[PDB]
Amino acid sequence: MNKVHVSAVGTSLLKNSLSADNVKKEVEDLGLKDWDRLKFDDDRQNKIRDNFTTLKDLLLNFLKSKGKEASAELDSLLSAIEKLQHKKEELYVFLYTTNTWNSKLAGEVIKNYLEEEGIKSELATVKSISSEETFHEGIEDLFDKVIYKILKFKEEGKEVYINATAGLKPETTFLTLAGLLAGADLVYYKYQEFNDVVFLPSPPITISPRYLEWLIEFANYGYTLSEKKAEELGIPVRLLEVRNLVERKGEDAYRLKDWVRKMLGIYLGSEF
Amino acid sequence: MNKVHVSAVGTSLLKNSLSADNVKKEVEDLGLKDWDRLKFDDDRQNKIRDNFTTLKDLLLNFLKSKGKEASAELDSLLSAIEKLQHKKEELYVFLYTTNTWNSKLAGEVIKNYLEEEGIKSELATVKSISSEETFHEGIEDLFDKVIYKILKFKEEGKEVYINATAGLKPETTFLTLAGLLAGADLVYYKYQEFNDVVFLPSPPITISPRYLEWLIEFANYGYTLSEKKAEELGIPVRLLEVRNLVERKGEDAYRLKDWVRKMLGIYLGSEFELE
Repeated sequence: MNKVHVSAVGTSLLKNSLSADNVKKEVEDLGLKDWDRLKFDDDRQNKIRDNFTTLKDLLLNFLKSKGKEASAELDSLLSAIEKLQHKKEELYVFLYTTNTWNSKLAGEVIKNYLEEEGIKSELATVKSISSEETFHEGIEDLFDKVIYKILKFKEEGKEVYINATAGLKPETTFLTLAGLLAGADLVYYKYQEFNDVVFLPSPPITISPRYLEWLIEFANYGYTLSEKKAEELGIPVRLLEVRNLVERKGEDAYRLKDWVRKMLGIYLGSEF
Repeated sequence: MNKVHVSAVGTSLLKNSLSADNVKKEVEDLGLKDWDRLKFDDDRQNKIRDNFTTLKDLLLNFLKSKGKEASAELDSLLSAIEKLQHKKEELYVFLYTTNTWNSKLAGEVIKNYLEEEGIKSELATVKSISSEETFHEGIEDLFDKVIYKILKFKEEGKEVYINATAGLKPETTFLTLAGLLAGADLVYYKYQEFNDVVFLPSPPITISPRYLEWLIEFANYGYTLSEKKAEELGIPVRLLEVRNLVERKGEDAYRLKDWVRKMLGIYLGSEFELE
């Protein structure tokens, strides 16, 4: 399985499944009417947890009946595998989703469906982003659970394709940037609007060398610098601050931002 | 105006404006019920064109009544300006949108609103993407009208902030990547359900040195290379083909793909092919 497709999982399957009578009745009876938009800590998440196996079977049968188009993930994945001429034996699909019951439900069903079509896959889960405060931990978790994995598949010699169709814009833009810095080969997207897969312009990128050097410098001195030290090292902290790379935590001090630390520790080395 | 915000313009304003009964009536009477979803060549585009002044005033007053939240563009822009503490005197907002009447209508209204708030701004138009064929020309046009503009603002010593809130996912992902390659300073995003904008991790990026060198090499040899020649230059054409950077032309040759040449214009200058 030298060809990895990476895809977020959203809840489009949950929403589209409501067009089957048996699914609608079941969801209605369990009190799960807006199950595609539950918040992470809505109590109705527990109804999904409590009924997980039965809901999984129910969605799998719907999906078998109605075909790939019920899930934006399966639609784009199978179209792109078709366009790229990837054979089943050579494919591994890496899905990720928030660690919430409604998303895990859709992800597990997609994973099962791919497996019955003879495609190996896995489902990673990541922290919910539900606020500005949780945005940051969410990004760190995407590095840890997704970007790092991309990096490792590249070291194994695999080709990595990023399916940018599913997922909220800010998580997909992160996946695209950090995924390409991790060495992914190609980003693709399926428009519903004209039922075709396109390749987004996705050149191999790296961190600007001058900036990489300034960043590693911070890492050498703990993760903070005085302004005097920055100046002496010829580091324009003003510019790093504008680019959101450092923060002014100090009296005359600059600290490297957490996401930047996580990113260095993920990419160029795994030390301090 | 040393602080530039770049934003796409979509038709969320058109959709949300139908919440006001006076707007709904007016639009309904003109037969413009689905005006937020018109295709580029729908005949109803002309009704928008023909009633432009009227519709513009109507949306501008709706916005005046009901506030910024009716446009995802205005909501995210003004939230970000506020969190960033950018002063009116130092701001310039660069909007872009498809060259269609419904989108130009939203863009013009947004532009006017910003100008009444004392923020100078501009609206560029780009080609519609309506098919696989037009996807590629669409991308080239975004390079020409937007990415190259980012490059120019950077050369003038301005700061560039990319508002990733509005726009279709595929085009904003391109804008974010190529925008950063062009030197943009920060990308930001307003989640609908939050009141605050977030800053997307926007590390300074360049095209990999290794790949820049290989790609420029194609340009020295008339943009095509045989495998034999590529190998002698140490250029792994099968890997470039997987990365969609080259296409196989005939039995034994590889041509640098057109999109890559646009992107090389970031480093070589937009017109480099003419010298």
